[PDB]
Amino acid sequence: HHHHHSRKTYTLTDYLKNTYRLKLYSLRWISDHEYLYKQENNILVFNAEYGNSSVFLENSTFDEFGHSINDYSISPDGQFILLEYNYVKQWRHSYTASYDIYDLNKRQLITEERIPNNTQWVTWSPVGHKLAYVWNNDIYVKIEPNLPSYRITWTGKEDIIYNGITDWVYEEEVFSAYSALWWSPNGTFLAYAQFNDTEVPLIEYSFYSDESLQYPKTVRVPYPKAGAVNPTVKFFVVNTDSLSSVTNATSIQITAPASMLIGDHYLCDVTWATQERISLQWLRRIQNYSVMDICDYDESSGRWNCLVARQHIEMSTTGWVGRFRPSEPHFTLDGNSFYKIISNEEGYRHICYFQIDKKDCTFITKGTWEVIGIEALTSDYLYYISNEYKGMPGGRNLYKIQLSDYTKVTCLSCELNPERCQYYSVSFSKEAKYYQLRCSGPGLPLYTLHSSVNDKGLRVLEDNSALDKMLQNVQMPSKKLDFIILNETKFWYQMILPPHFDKSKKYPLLLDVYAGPCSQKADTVFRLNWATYLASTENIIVASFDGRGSGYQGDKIMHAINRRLGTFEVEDQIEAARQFSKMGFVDNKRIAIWGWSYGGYVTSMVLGSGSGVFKCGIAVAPVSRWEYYDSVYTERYMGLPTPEDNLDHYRNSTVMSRAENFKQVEYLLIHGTADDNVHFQQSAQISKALVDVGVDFQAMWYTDEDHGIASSTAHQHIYTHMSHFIKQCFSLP
Amino acid sequence: RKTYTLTDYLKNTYRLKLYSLRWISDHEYLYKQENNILVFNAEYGNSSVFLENSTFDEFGHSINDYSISPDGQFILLEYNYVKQWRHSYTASYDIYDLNKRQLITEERIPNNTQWVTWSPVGHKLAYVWNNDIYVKIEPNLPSYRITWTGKEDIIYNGITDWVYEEEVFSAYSALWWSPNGTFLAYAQFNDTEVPLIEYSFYSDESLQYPKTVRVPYPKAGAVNPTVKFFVVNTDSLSSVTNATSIQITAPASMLIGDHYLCDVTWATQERISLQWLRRIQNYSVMDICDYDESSGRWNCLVARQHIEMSTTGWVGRFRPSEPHFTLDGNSFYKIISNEEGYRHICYFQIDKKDCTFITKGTWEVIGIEALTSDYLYYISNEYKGMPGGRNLYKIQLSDYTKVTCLSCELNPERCQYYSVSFSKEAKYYQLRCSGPGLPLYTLHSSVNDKGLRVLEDNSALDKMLQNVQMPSKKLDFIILNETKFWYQMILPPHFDKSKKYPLLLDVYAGPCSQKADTVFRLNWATYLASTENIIVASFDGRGSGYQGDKIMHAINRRLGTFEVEDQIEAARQFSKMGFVDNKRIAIWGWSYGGYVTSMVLGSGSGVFKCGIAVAPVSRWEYYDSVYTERYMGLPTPEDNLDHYRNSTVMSRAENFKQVEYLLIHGTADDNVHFQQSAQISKALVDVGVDFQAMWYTDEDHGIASSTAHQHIYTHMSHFIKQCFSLP
Ligand SMILES: *[C@@H]1O[C@H](CO)[C@@H](O[C@@H]2O[C@H](CO)[C@@H](O[C@H]3O[C@H](CO)[C@@H](O)[C@H](O)[C@@H]3O)[C@H](O)[C@H]2NC(C)=O)[C@H](O)[C@H]1NC(C)=O
Ligand SMILES: *[C@@H]1O[C@H](CO)[C@@H](O[C@@H]2O[C@H](CO)[C@@H](O)[C@H](O)[C@H]2NC(C)=O)[C@H](O)[C@H]1NC(C)=O
Ligand SMILES: *[C@@H]1O[C@H](CO)[C@@H](O[C@@H]2O[C@H](CO)[C@@H](O)[C@H](O)[C@H]2NC(C)=O)[C@H](O)[C@H]1NC(C)=O
Ligand SMILES: *[C@@H]1O[C@H](CO)[C@@H](O[C@@H]2O[C@H](CO)[C@@H](O)[C@H](O)[C@H]2NC(C)=O)[C@H](O)[C@H]1NC(C)=O
Ligand SMILES: *[C@@H]1O[C@H](CO)[C@@H](O[C@@H]2O[C@H](CO)[C@@H](O)[C@H](O)[C@H]2NC(C)=O)[C@H](O)[C@H]1NC(C)=O
Ligand SMILES: *[C@@H]1O[C@H](CO)[C@@H](O[C@@H]2O[C@H](CO)[C@@H](O)[C@H](O)[C@H]2NC(C)=O)[C@H](O)[C@H]1NC(C)=O
Ligand SMILES: *[C@@H]1O[C@H](CO)[C@@H](O)[C@H](O)[C@H]1NC(C)=O
Ligand SMILES: *[C@@H]1O[C@H](CO)[C@@H](O)[C@H](O)[C@H]1NC(C)=O
Ligand SMILES: *[C@@H]1O[C@H](CO)[C@@H](O)[C@H](O)[C@H]1NC(C)=O
Ligand SMILES: *[C@@H]1O[C@H](CO)[C@@H](O)[C@H](O)[C@H]1NC(C)=O
Ligand SMILES: *[C@@H]1O[C@H](CO)[C@@H](O)[C@H](O)[C@H]1NC(C)=O
Ligand SMILES: *[C@@H]1O[C@H](CO)[C@@H](O)[C@H](O)[C@H]1NC(C)=O
Ligand SMILES: *[C@@H]1O[C@H](CO)[C@@H](O)[C@H](O)[C@H]1NC(C)=O
Ligand SMILES: *[C@@H]1O[C@H](CO)[C@@H](O)[C@H](O)[C@H]1NC(C)=O
Ligand SMILES: *[C@@H]1O[C@H](CO)[C@@H](O)[C@H](O)[C@H]1NC(C)=O
Ligand SMILES: *[C@H]1O[C@H](CO)[C@@H](O)[C@H](O)[C@H]1NC(C)=O
Repeated sequence: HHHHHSRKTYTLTDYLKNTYRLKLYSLRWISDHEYLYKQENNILVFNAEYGNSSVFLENSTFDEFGHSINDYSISPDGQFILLEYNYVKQWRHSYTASYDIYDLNKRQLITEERIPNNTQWVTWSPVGHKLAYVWNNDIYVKIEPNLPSYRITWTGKEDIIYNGITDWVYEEEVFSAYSALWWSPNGTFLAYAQFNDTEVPLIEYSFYSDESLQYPKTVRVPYPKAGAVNPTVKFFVVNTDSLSSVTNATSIQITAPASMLIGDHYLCDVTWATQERISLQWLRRIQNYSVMDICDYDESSGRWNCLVARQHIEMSTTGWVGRFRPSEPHFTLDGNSFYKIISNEEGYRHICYFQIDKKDCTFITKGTWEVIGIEALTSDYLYYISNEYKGMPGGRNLYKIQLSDYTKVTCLSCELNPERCQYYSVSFSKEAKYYQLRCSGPGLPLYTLHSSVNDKGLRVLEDNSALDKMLQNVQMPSKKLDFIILNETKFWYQMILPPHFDKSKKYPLLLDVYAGPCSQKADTVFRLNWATYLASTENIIVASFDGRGSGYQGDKIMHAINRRLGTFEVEDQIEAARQFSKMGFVDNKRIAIWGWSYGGYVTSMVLGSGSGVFKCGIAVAPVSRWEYYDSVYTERYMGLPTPEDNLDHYRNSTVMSRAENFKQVEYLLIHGTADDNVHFQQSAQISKALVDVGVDFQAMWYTDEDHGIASSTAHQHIYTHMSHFIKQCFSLP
Repeated sequence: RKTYTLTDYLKNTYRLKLYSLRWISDHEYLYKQENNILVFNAEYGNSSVFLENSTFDEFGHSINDYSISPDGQFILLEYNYVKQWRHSYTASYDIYDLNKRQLITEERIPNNTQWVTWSPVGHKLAYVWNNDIYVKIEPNLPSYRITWTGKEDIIYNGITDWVYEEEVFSAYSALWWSPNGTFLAYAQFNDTEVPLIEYSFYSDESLQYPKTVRVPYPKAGAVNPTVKFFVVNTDSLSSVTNATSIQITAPASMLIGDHYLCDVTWATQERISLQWLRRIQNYSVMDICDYDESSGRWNCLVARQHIEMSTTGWVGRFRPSEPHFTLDGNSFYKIISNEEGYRHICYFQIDKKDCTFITKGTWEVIGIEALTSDYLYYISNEYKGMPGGRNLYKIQLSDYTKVTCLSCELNPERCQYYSVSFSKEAKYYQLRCSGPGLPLYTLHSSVNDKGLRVLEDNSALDKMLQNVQMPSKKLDFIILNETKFWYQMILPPHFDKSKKYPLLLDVYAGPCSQKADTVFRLNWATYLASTENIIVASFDGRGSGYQGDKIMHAINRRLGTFEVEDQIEAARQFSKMGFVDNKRIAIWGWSYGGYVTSMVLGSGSGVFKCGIAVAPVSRWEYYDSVYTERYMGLPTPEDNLDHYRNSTVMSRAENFKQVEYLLIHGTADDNVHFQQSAQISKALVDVGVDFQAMWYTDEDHGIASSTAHQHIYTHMSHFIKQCFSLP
């Protein structure tokens, strides 16, 4: 006799088995009018205008292929499709695979001059159907899918010389991509980077593999830890139109500016401006100085030249440059001008308009909020995402500013669905005629299509009504997004609150932390995660807090932990917990903390602080000492680990030094043994330190799991194990 | 009213006193008073300071050990000790003239020397350095380089590689001086095609990049090291020509395939015996090699070969036994399994195939301890048919039925486990009693076996112990299939059989193991019984040793079967004894014990609530070849692959859903690779089994660093207490 009251909760199995699924609407714009989508495994083509669709590629076309197809890529001219199979993951972005090209107008596979197995990367030219691929660390180009390839580079060498692909650090920390190949807009030129890792030390770890392997494998990866020798980089442009079968290809080198060549530096951004103009952004090893070169092709020479009067410098006196790297430029059509996000005089990131020949740029946006990204640029309008709306740093809306009058700024998403939608991202059609808006919260995700001419909504792509239907009688948690004031500054936090939240009660509280530089953990995003289960089923409040060092709020907050990681950011989580208890609905005896990666570091630093505030905590794949982490990320915030730079603080910010304070708390340390990112080493040293001072704690290694501990079975195992640990700690049955 | 606490165990509050002596002659031995080296006369009981602490104050290094040349004229001082594996280590050495009471500063033994030993007489010195053998005729003269093939991880001269060290010789050294020091026999090991186990060593926090340790280690069925044997005349060395080592080749019976050198024993000045063992360890051969005066060569008559083989298993307990030669070397005694499968002493004449057994019975000779012209002294478990007792016997060589027990009656209530150490010519012997009472060390004269005196009686420990509620020890047997199987129980103080106690089964259970005995111990179990009121039991089932081949060989080729089943059945019996809480039965073990613990927990028996496995083997293909193949044969379709694949803990993953499991393993375990637990953990994760875990960074198989040792026992205590609802 329940009278239809919601009696279900969001349980651990619901999360682990994905009972409640967020529907997505993932599309690929092929033109300015149409996009590809997946229905019941067939590749449909939709017409943005009307919404009429037809089948582009039936789900039976390749059922005789003989292998499982991981992904596909359609040539920009829509004449061929690249089929990806034998996918074998490497790091976060990299992987190898086999490829076959299917000709769409002959409905036939191409059996001649096939792309080799173990190919590291493949990319179509942006127009037409030329192919560039990397194999054995060398670059190859196919002008037509059925013709022999032209070998561009001959120096490729496993673990030493990389042409067209990155090494570990560049992939993970510099580019966020494996690809180091950049086609000119019309395909004439193929720009690439070459990395030399000759003297970069190798991290080595065991890989146990299937139980069949009698002897474990030692994995060895070139990986510069803080202060170690970094890979070097060279940049080249090759004219693909002048490739020859009788002569080797001529790659034209573009050298980094003299102000970079004086020392260690990085190539940090490549952006084509026009068919014959390419911009390159370089960053010094001490990451407070970057130079943007703008280089033009010379018809006579066949060379590329960068004019000093076109160099733009971007520096910082308070920290590093950019959120994680200097922003990318968005060039106007003629390539004589560009827009880009930079910190203004007050430390807020806003869009600056540069003329190619001029040092002084002018700001088209301003205010105490920040521009997240530039999404599209037309002749009349620039579209961007910002967190200006209602001054909520954790909110995201799409705006459009008239290039001819900066006072004319329109918000396109703010008011579409104000109660349901406050976190937007966008996907523009090939020439911005249309755009898809994706709102991730705080209500159920909603995907809509729009024409930009007069920004009316065309239709609802995905509204997650099915999920909405399932959730009706489930006691879901709510989210509170608000701020507290420390030293006259707003600091935002979020709390996942148990259903039927009652201020009169004292809830156990879990602090879910990340808190690295430019992080944001308090936002308007709707999530179905572990926190969802903890709040809904176990009545635990899960809070996150963005303190000093956090992003999207100006350099004053973000740069506060410069050269001093493991200080304010750690101190702030503690102060947040104190604040949370003073609110009156938190049980002081049951406050815990957990985090992954930087978050595991903070968790561990917090637990080893002697603050007495936290009963227990969980660190997953934590950094433990900055010298063990990679050079480009670490040194960005910590400078060099030398007596003449910042060695003292490197040594003062390790978790191992706080070992003794762990006697006051219950600690669960978790790490995957094949973590190529934060090495198991880091946790191995935390554990040895705890053992050395006689502190008891809980541990779990994950055989062959990497930084994401994302294998289906491992993912379920870790959240199960962490759930027991938290329940135990909080005396929950 | 205090109990024996975890801290007591961890901090060694109550220490067992020892009386470690080393004989120097037939009537004197050395002893170390905390601080001091004394010389004792065996006859009178009187000492004088032999080496005063202060002799080396000005040294400037910290001394690990010392070694007196047999003639008594020099003392080797060992320092800068750096442990390698179980027995192997590196160290620096200095030689001090005793009569001139000064350091030798000339032609010093190098730093990083791998092994050094004095000749059995005089003061010649042999050492191994950088995998090469060197000889020093006199402490202060250049050393002669015997071998030139030494090469790290590849060629080992005079020292063993990983597997020979751990599993064959139980020693780092592969050097054997003839009785009067004339000859230096040595083995050479070639590991060229032996695969390497690689694992990470994290080192001090200061190391930025972990180091990868790489060790030549043959896992089951892999390529093995090869071995060569050599003998060098140290009396005809030169300072001008290189020494010439005479090779003794293995017998043709061994040369037809993979084989091992398993025993080297000098019989006389010019006769050496070598035992060889086929890779399939059920066939071994003893060659007896004589020096040929006119040829400079060593010849082994095919007619003097002695074969020892087994039809039911491997040969020997862990390896063929060592022979004990009569003074003339034309005859010898060695322990072999008789026709009923019981290990007894057999008397061989060098020239004849058939030997005669001088002992017999349903009990076993543990070891031959000494032999004189008139008697053979040996240790056995004959006393009262108790396999876990040990007593010293002496057999009259002119009449084998004339057998005197020398220790059975010294103190029957307190002493039932003896070991012995005879003086250089058996004039005297020290008796070491290890239980069931407090260890008792006594000295005796072998002429009439009279007790000269009590060397250490542990009276101090006995007084301290009066204060603490100590647990007791019950040693008994149960009957399974008309056969006796022994078990022990450490029972809590004031034990009351009308009460239901939690029980922890402490298991090892490897082949020839013995966990039920009369030895007195102060260990983790003591604490659990005394403070936590937990019964900790151990059981010796099929596969266990010292009770004959029918029991020991029952697991031949079938590891992970009967020995596992018998631990479960034993637990079932214990619960039927009435004083066990059957909802609180746990099991734990280390190494082979971790394997059995895991196989038991993965058995679905439903008998055990929880368990702890420490450094367990998880699948036999991961373990070393010598130990593994000895019991399992080869992992190939034509041999025993099926059972190798059938006996893994990983295969029993799903059943772990019924128990609480704690898995612990040191990451620098060179013996049972961390790999073994990494595969267990992955298998449990794959079937969605939750369990507890703990890795120990940089710890090896003993997890024996002071802090790690304390930390593991503390962690395990919490787990068992949680499991048994003990706050
Ligand atoms: C340790 O064992 C090693 C391999 O079992 C052994 O190496 C082998 O040595 C021979 C002679 O130096 C090398 O080769 C020669 O003759 C054979 C014909 O039987 C040819 O195949 C070779 O080309 C060459 O002419 C082998 O190459 C070598 N095997 C290897 C290195 O794997 C060592 O000599 C042994 N060490 C000692 C001290 O005995
Ligand atoms: C990769 O980088 C290394 C330097 O880190 C280059 O090695 C130098 O090459 C020159 C010319 O042969 C040698 O004389 C030097 O000894 C090398 N330095 C070393 C090995 O440290 C190497 O040439 C580079 N390769 C490429 C293709 O750029
Ligand atoms: C793509 O861009 C290129 C560069 O702007 C265009 O072409 C000329 O570039 C080629 C390079 O091989 C030179 O050989 C020609 O000489 C260039 N121009 C002159 C005046 O000589 C090319 O036409 C563009 N393609 C498309 C389809 O627009
Ligand atoms: C063994 O090692 C020691 C220590 O390295 C050797 O001696 C040192 O040599 C340096 C000069 O190279 C001196 O400045 C040190 O003072 C020496 N240490 C000491 C304690 O004196 C020693 O000579 C080595 N060789 C042998 C055979 O032991
Ligand atoms: C004693 O034996 C060694 C090793 O066989 C001799 O030395 C090597 O001989 C080669 C030439 O055949 C030299 O190039 C090496 O430098 C020598 N050293 C080593 C460490 O192998 C040594 O000369 C021998 N000589 C005699 C004459 O018996
Ligand atoms: C030594 O052990 C081996 C293997 O356990 C015994 O051999 C047999 O092995 C051969 C070769 O692999 C097989 O073809 C036979 O089928 C096995 N069975 C039998 C009954 O022999 C060998 O007999 C043992 N030697 C001794 C002396 O017992
Ligand atoms: C949508 O209708 C137009 C009108 O003819 C047609 O050209 C187009 O092919 C249709 N869409 C698809 C996806 O085929
Ligand atoms: C790649 O591998 C497959 C199967 O291994 C083989 O049949 C094929 O011919 C190889 N080469 C290419 C280019 O796919
Ligand atoms: C291209 O370059 C490679 C290496 O530099 C060389 O071996 C090859 O001969 C060249 N090919 C031609 C056709 O010159
Ligand atoms: C870059 O950082 C270094 C070290 O903090 C400093 O010496 C230098 O002045 C910085 N550059 C700028 C422009 O602040
Ligand atoms: C100082 O101000 C910052 C914010 O600007 C605030 O987080 C902090 O708590 C104040 N406290 C300290 C401890 O310096
Ligand atoms: C900790 O910081 C102080 C300066 O506040 C520095 O002197 C000390 O050396 C640092 N710790 C380490 C381990 O260097
Ligand atoms: C031992 O005692 C005897 C007394 O008979 C004495 O002659 C001998 O030298 C003593 N020496 C030592 C070192 O005890
Ligand atoms: C040691 O034995 C050998 C027998 O060949 C002999 O030549 C040597 O001299 C012996 N020791 C002596 C006689 O002291
Ligand atoms: C019979 O064999 C042994 C003793 O010989 C015994 O331990 C075992 O439990 C009995 N039965 C079975 C089926 O193993
Ligand atoms: C495991 O053993 C059984 C028989 O005991 C056998 O049938 C099975 O095939 C064995 N393992 C393998 C890998 O074949």
